[PDB]
Amino acid sequence: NVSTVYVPTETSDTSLTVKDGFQWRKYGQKVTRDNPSPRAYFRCSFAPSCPVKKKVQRSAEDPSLLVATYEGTHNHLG
DNA sequence: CGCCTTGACCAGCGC
DNA sequence: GCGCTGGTCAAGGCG
Ligand SMILES: [Zn+2]
Repeated sequence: NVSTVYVPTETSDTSLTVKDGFQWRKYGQKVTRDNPSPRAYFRCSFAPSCPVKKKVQRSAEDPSLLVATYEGTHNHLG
């Protein structure tokens, strides 16, 4: 259902942008008590017809990876 | 227009 | 009840 994706990214790209075939609207960004890097919160470009939610944050275990986390599935292709 | 920012809002969950 | 934590709002700008 809610999948997870680890993406190698240079540590200078601090945008937390993960290209994944969809476009997204950013609705927040917060630091969490276990990772001193920010977590970005997105929703699908097809919201609210689409329920997919998105989180991107740099892995605390491997700083060379971003972690992208999704919730739900789309109803489109674009 | 629409997206990003950022601090404020929230609620729920463990005591 | 209550402090904490992540998740979300919604206002102020800006390409
Ligand atoms: Zn979608």
